[PDB]
Amino acid sequence: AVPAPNQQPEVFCNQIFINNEWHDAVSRKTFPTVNPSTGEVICQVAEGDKEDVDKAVKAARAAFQLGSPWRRMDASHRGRLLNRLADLIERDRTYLAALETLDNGKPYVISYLVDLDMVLKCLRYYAGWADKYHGKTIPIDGDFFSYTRHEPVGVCGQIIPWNFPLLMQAWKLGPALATGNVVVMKVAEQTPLTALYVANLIKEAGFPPGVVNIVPGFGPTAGAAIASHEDVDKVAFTGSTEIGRVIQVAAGSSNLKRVTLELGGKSPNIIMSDADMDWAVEQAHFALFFNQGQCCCAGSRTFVQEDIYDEFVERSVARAKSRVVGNPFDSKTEQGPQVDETQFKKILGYINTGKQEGAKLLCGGGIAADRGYFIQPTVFGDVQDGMTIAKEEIFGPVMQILKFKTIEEVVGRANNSTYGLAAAVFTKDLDKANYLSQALQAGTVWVNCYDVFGAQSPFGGYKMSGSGRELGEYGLQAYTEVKTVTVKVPQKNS
Amino acid sequence: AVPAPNQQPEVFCNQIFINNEWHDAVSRKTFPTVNPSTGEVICQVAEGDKEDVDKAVKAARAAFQLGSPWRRMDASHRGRLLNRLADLIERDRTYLAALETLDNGKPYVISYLVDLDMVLKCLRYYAGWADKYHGKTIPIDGDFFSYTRHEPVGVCGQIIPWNFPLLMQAWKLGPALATGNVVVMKVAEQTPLTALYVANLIKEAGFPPGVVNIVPGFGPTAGAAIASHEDVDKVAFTGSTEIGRVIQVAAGSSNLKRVTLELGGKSPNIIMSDADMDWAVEQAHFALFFNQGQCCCAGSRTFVQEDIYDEFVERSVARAKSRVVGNPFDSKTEQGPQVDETQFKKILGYINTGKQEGAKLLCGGGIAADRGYFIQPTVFGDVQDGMTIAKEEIFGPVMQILKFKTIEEVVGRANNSTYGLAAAVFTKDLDKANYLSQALQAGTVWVNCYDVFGAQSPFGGYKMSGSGRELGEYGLQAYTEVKTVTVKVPQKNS
Amino acid sequence: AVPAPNQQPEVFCNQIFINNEWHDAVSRKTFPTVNPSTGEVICQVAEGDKEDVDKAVKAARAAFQLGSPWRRMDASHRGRLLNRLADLIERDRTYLAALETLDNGKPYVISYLVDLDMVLKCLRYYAGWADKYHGKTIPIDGDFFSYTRHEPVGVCGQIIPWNFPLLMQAWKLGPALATGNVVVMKVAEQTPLTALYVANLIKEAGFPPGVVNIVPGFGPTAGAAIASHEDVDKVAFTGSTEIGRVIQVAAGSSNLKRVTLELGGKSPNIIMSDADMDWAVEQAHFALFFNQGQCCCAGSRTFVQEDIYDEFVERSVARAKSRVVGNPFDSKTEQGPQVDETQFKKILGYINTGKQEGAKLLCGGGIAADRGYFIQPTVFGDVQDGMTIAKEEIFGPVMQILKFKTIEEVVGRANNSTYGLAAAVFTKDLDKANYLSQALQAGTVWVNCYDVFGAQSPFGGYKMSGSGRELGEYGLQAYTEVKTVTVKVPQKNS
Amino acid sequence: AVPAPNQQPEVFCNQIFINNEWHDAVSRKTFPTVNPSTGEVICQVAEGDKEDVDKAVKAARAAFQLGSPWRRMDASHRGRLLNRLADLIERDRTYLAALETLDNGKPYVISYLVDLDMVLKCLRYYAGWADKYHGKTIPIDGDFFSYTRHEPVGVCGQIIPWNFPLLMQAWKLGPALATGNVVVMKVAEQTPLTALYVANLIKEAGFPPGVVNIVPGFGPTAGAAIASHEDVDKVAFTGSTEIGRVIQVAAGSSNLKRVTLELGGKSPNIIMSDADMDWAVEQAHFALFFNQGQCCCAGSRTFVQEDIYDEFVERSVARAKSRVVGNPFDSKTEQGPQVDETQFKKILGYINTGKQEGAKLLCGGGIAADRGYFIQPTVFGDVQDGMTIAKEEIFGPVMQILKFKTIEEVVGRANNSTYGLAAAVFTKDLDKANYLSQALQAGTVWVNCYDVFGAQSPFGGYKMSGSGRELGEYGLQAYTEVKTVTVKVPQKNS
Ligand SMILES: NC(=O)C1=CN([C@@H]2O[C@H](COP(=O)(O)OP(=O)(O)OC[C@H]3O[C@@H](n4cnc5c(N)ncnc54)[C@H](O)[C@@H]3O)[C@@H](O)[C@H]2O)C=CC1
Ligand SMILES: [Mg+2]
Ligand SMILES: [Mg+2]
Ligand SMILES: [Mg+2]
Ligand SMILES: [Mg+2]
Ligand code: NA
Ligand code: NA
Ligand code: NA
Ligand code: NA
Repeated sequence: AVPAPNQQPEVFCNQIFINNEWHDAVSRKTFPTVNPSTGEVICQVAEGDKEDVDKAVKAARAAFQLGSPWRRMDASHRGRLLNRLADLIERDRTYLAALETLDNGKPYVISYLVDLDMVLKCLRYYAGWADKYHGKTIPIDGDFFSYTRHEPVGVCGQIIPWNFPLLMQAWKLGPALATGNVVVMKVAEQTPLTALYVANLIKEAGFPPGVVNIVPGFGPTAGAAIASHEDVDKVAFTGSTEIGRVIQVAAGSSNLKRVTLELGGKSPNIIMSDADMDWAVEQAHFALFFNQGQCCCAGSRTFVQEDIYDEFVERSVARAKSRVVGNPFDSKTEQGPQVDETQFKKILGYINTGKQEGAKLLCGGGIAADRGYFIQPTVFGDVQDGMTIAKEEIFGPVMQILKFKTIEEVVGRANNSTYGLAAAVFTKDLDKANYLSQALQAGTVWVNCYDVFGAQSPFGGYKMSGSGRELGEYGLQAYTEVKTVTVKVPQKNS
Repeated sequence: AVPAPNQQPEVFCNQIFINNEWHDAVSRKTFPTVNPSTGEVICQVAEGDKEDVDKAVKAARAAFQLGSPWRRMDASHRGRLLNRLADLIERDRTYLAALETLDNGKPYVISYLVDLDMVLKCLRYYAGWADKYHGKTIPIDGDFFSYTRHEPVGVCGQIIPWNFPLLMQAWKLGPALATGNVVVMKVAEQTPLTALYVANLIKEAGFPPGVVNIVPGFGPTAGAAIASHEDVDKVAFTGSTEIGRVIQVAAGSSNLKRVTLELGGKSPNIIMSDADMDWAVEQAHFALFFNQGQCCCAGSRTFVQEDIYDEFVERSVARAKSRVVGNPFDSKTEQGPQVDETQFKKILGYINTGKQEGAKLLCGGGIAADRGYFIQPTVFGDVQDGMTIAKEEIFGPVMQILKFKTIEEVVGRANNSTYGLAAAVFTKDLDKANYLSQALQAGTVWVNCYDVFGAQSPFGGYKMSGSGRELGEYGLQAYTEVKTVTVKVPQKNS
Repeated sequence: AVPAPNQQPEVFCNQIFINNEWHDAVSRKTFPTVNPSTGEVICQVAEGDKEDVDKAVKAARAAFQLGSPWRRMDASHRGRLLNRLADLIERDRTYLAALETLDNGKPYVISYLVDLDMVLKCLRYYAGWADKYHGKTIPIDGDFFSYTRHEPVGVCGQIIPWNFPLLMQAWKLGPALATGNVVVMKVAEQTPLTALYVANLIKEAGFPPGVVNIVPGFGPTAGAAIASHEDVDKVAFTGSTEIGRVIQVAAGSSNLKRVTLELGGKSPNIIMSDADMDWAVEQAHFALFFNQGQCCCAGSRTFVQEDIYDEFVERSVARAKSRVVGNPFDSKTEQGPQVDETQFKKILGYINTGKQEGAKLLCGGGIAADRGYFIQPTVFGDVQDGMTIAKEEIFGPVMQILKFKTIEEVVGRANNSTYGLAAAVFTKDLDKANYLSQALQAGTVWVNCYDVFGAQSPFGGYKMSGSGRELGEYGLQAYTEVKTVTVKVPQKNS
Repeated sequence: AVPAPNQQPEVFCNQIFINNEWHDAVSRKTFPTVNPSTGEVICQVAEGDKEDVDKAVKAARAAFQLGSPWRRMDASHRGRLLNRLADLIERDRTYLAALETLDNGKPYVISYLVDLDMVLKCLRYYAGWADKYHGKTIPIDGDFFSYTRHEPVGVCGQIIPWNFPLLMQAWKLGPALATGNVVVMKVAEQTPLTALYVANLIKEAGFPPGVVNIVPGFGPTAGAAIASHEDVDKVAFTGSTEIGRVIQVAAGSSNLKRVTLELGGKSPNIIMSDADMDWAVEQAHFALFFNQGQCCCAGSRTFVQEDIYDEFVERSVARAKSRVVGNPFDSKTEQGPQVDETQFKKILGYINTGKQEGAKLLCGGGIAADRGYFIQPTVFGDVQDGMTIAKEEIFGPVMQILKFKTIEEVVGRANNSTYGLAAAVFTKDLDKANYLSQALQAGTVWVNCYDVFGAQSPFGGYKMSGSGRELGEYGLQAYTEVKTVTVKVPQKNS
């Protein structure tokens, strides 16, 4: 029961947000944001650069000064504001979902029912954390009273991707604001619209000036300025593994700012012989094709047991063929276009590489429409570990199906990767599910399900998939600076 | 690697332990402790009563006074002391195990490899908690600094049973001492020897006088004196449901002392049709016959699915018949005698009741030896829920086997009880295990195993099986008195 | 900033609330609720009894059944509902404040600014806890996977007093609902109106029927029925020490339900010679006279160091004489009438007692008005520890000022009591504050302030002032039933 | 009481420790370790390089493989091993202390009473944590069972300094092993002896081969090899800010391994006018001169209020002049030599800079002996914020005394630094203590004391003094990898 969308929502925000005010780039330059479904320019957006980031960092630092409104505000009140923001986002839920679909390309139905719902749930979850992340009173040796204060890390720089514009912003702002930090956010050049509007709601909610500053623009410019800035205390990044390296190096070369990364992946989805066929097939399909295949934890390595391989592949091909591709604003559309031309060509390149390396193309493999960046749901069979499409993150509607024999075998092959963001296991057997979930080297292991996110459960990667965790209580750790206070007392007693 | 047992160890301790000194009862009266395997008197033991308890409490209260050695002692040092106690208990391991078997009746091998090992692991586990149960610093509203202090509850009265003399003593002392409390322990009249010897080790370990006081005696006298004492801050009890009511009533009638109970049970052991036959049989046998069936969490209700009922019963009867009953000091003995004549007659009474109520006697059902309190491994088939032997805790080697058809059926029948201490589920199916583990109303739900205790995991019951939890981190809660300190500050900041 | 009150608010709810519906007592009996300011009957209210309690318990038990809307509901949604209730209460804030003052007698300004504000903050705080009270995954020994489930305790019976009707209801519902429990609340016969209206808001908020049931009536009847009920899993009570004993005894004599108590006190307020005089005097006054002296943690023992005694007393007498007593609906009124005739007589009795035992009457000591139950702000000087007015809780506007010399002395005198709910220390010295905060045996120790309650900070008493803690994270413990699930795994690995 | 030391202890270990075996450098090269008291070479030590590091990493990785003795070992047993290692270090306490003094230069009395005691306390503290760092069971939305596994981060590369050879090793091993990780440690070229002997004790303790690997050698070679290694999962470093940057960049350039740093500092020690003169002076002296001034948290900026400045300086000078310098093995020696020639010259250079920039030399300022690296206790008065000695970490016996007027002023001046390791406040006033401890931007704030370390309390720096925290429960975070397991269930219930 989704409300009828406005297939052409008006844009009210397209500038740089600093101190609750809208500013044009110091250079007065602007960059175009394109609708991936048409290829046409939606509107111009202020191209923030280093000079702009410097204005944002100063605003943030000022808002973080001891004695300031944001610093003196009750922890509970910080929770009140987060809930207020969530309320305002829900009020403009219909509009934001449409604007999200317009700039990202994802189906409006999914934007409304999934993205916006998770955004609301994330902000409201962390709202409750605002006055509960307690410090500790420590029974240290000697005549002393020792305790820890959980203080805000400070000026936090947050660089987010384009796959989940609104959700990524919520995942970042939620924990940062709940812990009393200030933010300088750098949204993706491909999807800056929705984030900018939320900035308007952040002001409306009552958040003090400088607490949240958003600087739209390119990565090598605005993004790098934040990562290398001398007054940024912490940086959180979500994107490619390549840029993650640049971020951590920039942090080490600058002021040694704290860093947390959420990189890509090549998550394995293991389907045992005793799995519920119909369920496993549908979930495997969702596991990879969700959000145009543009998901960090996408099940891009579908391992299927030999005895059920053939039937599984058959059912998967059928499901992939019936997957409706088209205008994201039409309720029947299951898959919209890719985010941009760059990703569009990169995905086609991977498909071409899959053909060249001996992967058996089962369906799709080409452009789905003349206008826009639409790609057909592609499925590759008989994929081998050594193949490129089996190692590199495609980030598109390209499924890889591999065959295995033993449970010991699949573990080693699944773990044979530089990534380790997520993993899945489909089976009815207790011991098998427990053996695999423990053995698999991944941040999140789903059993008989996939892409099950909850603001209560932490999400992060192993190995080169990133470091640190987001969501849940763990999501507060990276946004907290621990201070130990040890006081001399006349005589310590238990 | 079980050392040769001294089949008649020397008794060095048989008096009341107060202020690290041995005292006779104020009345000079004594009571005999009997060897269950022979029925002969081992030795006399001081019969502590109210006046003796009053002395112990005063000693405890004094050792708990602010500024005393026990109160000023560093938390970490409290851990060192618990570790020292452990080492001393291990030094005299062989002796303790033998003395345990002599007074209790349980097999020497079991006392050594099971009971004493667990005792060591319990004290060592809690030793590590001594300086880790932190308080909190709370981000309260307004210009204040609020924090909590986790202080000792105070004088702790601990009344334990006879089924696991040494282990029950450790389960109580470990958390109590780790949190800096003082103890006035009332051991079972049937098995006071081993506990009294440990008191010697406690003194040798370096623990300040008054910190741990042991008063051997009867329940209506010494036990009630503790539960009704006006200066006892908290009381922990383990035994029958009947006395548990008396304890709670006494606490409410006296000074409203904090209370935690670990009562009996009629724990169900559910064997699904897809379970590992051999494993389930051996575990179900162990689940009920362990420690002469004198276990609080004994699986006295063995639910078996109809499709595998016949075979399971057959195998169970065979195992029950092969269970070696005899002298506990003999390496071949698997089942020793019952703790005493009262229990001996009570068990036989239940067996006679099982026969009169229509339960099918498959094997055993009578006295296993002329001398001592030995009973044959009895197994009843086609047991119905309404049967006495299916509702009341027998606490003996009397197995009950019930048949069921559906999973929804077994859950309802398993939960239909005033008890809820523990339960078990044997199956290879993931969903079945998860369904039953969540639906069963019990403190502990074992999956494909039984009687799996770990100092790391909490143990306690639902409904009338008790309140509160022992073992694990949870075991510290009842021994902690929380104090909030809210201080006015010049200006509160995050 | 306080909206003009409706001095004669309309009563819309006066029956028994069960399954989201209003019912008359099965006996059809009703009892009058009196306005303490005029002594006139406000209206009649359904007199609930045992049969009515049975109906409520059955409704709550049904709503708690596995698979019910309340049990299946997402933890996050539980928080959503609590947040909704809070919003509804704030909407009807002006109304509830007036109704609270009408039935209780406390100043309308206080009802609006303090009571209702604290109610909103309590419900909102606990709303955030709904999906954050995590269980644990334990690294148990052997090849096992052990974890704990934090399940609801079940059918919770809550008996609240009359000194803070709305607030006491929130302190009870907040933690109970946040943890998924069901409630059968028995409000005070003197102040049932506000709680009943809130029940209307509970239904409006969307809470499933049976989740919260309110039964207005007397103690020996309705209250006892809850405490003795065989199907009530836990009971929380707040009131007199005498009734607290009856409650714990009833629990032990019935089904061994879990019990937490919040009783009275004789809280000591220590004023050191180096304290801020003007601040200590005003705070010492507030500490005692707040809410007509009807506060559990009222500073009924004001200890003042000799060197500043005379000046402190002189200023305290002046402040007490300037305390405006009168119509609680008038903005100038500081002190309204006592809750009822019974309390009125009880306080007058204590005042006479103080005069008879040698306490020096410095001001007041008699009836403040002809109509209603108004008593003059009374101050006793040169009070000694042995005097009855120094040991027993008066619960009225009667201040006791005692003199002391050293800090070691005052600690001993302040701790020499069967009560230990709260205490305070007024001093500028760091060491003195830490020495006293540690030494005082009280649940809450305020430093340079008093009556500072925060939903984030736990509240409860030591000794006979109660057991267990309310508010903060600790407030969730008593409403949680811990379940351990130990699963056998193929091979356990770190 | 201190046992008579062997001024010339025998060296038993001087090679590379891998797989519990001693290996020579692959290149067969060795480096000399010098006795700072005489300048003479103690012995040659295997100069480990990249090739030796690779051998170590592979050994650790192998020992970390699923199903290995280290991975399958019960968490409780891991604590048993740490406790055992601690018992062995205590047995060889006298020897270790002597060898520590011989290689480092610190007084034997200090090494025995301070360093070794803290080492024993650190390892025993973490020993208790081994089986207590629980994961969580999360009440996520929908029909799912979500929980987190707290697994070991993996192969941990640890690089430690020379100021506290044994203690630094303990601070690293304790948390790493308690959580089940494997270590590749690179000790300081200046102090490799004691660490290597401990490795021998690690083997004797029963630790599996490959669990702990120690590779002695230089920084740019062995240290850089660990930081840039492709198979090292996490790196912990303690040393200069300069190398900290190198380590962070090396980690980002390689496999994006998790990084935590503990760098230098310019810790401010604020003495208010109301402080206890005698105590403040003695503590300020200790704050800076401890361990030859070679302490990361050394109070290198002594802020003293003008009203007491003159008297404070006078007393400090007298104390510095009386500080006995000489043979570290002599019981009367308070200050030994500096670690090496490099530091010796560096400190002498800073002293020269202090004179050049206008700082008032009050005492010392030159070489204290003809043989060895001894420096006279130097004190500079009237130091200004802009002076080099007031900004850069000297790491020697050079004290800086600065004068201030107001508390607001000292807060700003104290926080005006790129460092933020620790700070201290000396005052008798409660408000000032709380105001400053909250305002000071430092990882550890001491009140009326200094250098109070406790294994229970976290230690780490703000800003450029490092990231993350060591000691206490927080010290376990960096050595844990969080995995979320979300299982689909039939029907979720609270
Ligand atoms: N983990 C994830 O969910 C995401 C993964 N990716 C992966 O990365 C591939 C390429 O897509 P991109 O848009 O280029 O991802 P990216 O990691 O390069 O860019 C993402 C964010 O980082 C910013 N950025 C770019 N260069 C930067 C720099 N030098 N310093 C600081 N920030 C910088 C971008 O402007 C955007 O805000 C995708 O095909 C997919 O494989 C992309 C987005 C998200
Ligand atoms: Mg890029
Ligand atoms: Mg009995
Ligand atoms: Mg009454
Ligand atoms: Mg260097
Ligand atoms: Na776009
Ligand atoms: Na006996
Ligand atoms: Na009334
Ligand atoms: Na050296």
